[PDB]
Amino acid sequence: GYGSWEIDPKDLTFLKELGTGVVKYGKWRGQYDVAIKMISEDEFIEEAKVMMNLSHEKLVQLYGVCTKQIFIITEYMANGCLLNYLREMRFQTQQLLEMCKDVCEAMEYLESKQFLHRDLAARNCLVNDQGVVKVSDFGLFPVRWSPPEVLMYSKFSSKSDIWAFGVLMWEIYSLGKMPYERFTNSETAEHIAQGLRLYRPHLASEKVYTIMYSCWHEKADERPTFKILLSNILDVMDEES
Ligand SMILES: CCN(CC)CCOc1ccc(Nc2ncc3c(n2)N(C)C(=O)N(c2c(Cl)cccc2Cl)C3)cc1
Repeated sequence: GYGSWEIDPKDLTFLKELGTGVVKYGKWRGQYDVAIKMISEDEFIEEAKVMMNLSHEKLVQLYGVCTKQIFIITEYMANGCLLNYLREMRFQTQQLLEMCKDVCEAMEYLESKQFLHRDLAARNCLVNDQGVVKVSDFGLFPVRWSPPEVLMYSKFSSKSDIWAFGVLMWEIYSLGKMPYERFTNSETAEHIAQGLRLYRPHLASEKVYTIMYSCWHEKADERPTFKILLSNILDVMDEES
């Protein structure tokens, strides 16, 4: 059994579909808003197993599982996917830096647990009713979010998550543009190897750009940690607001 994590499926209500395994918005005993994912069987629940051990205010929180019946239940993020939010909802630049901080806090927590996300991007973040951004899909090819050492020989590390985070900052400040918008994946990989980097979005100040750009150092060892990035973001937040 999963102890405290076991949820009686009969306490759930189903209110609307969020996506299609299949994900629905609902309630638990009419008390909590929840998101409910429905479904191989064994690898489906591995997501929840990962989430049982990770808990943070800026990380999508597991609420429980239904395995005797198969459901995964989490907190509900009313404003949906961050990528859609950036393209569809409406920002002053200080709200954008806040979104970056939200994600940075989640990633600093993951870093402190020596856990690698491997697919950090705006598509894999969610937004709650208050506009708080949380990292999602962490319990589960993203060429445009990958450093040269990943593209060339699958060298995954804390520093490949750092690279992806810089690209996510770029997504936020560009209001959800696809990175390297005029290139294919193949061309992007080629250009990354040649030292090409994403341009500074108009909404990003030079200080903000320095932060995202620091994530893209050719040498992995020369990229900052999430702890350093968090300190940089806070400093800029204090200086610009
Ligand atoms: C075009 C889309 N359209 C819908 C008609 C607009 C609205 O779309 C929305 C609206 C609200 C949400 N909110 C939302 N909250 C929590 C989770 C979640 N979505 N998804 C998709 C999961 O897989 N979760 C999750 C995870 Cl990450 C792991 C394990 C279990 C779950 Cl439920 C948790 C997401 C999308």
